[PDB]
Amino acid sequence: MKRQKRDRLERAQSQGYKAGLNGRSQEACPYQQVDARSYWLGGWRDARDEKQSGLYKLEH
Repeated sequence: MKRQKRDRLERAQSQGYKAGLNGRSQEACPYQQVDARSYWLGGWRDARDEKQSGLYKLEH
C-alpha cells in the first residue's frame, strides 16, 4: 500500500453516488475532506440531479 491517495477517493467516487440515492446528504461523507469533495460530492450531486432531471414536471 503506497498509492493510497487515489484508493479512498476512487471508492468515494462510487460511495458519493450511492449516498445521493441512499445516503441522502453530504453529512455521510466519511473519507477525505477536500479531495472527497471533488470525488465523493461530485458523484453525490450527479446522482441526485440525475434522478432530479427525471422529475421534469415544472420548468422552474
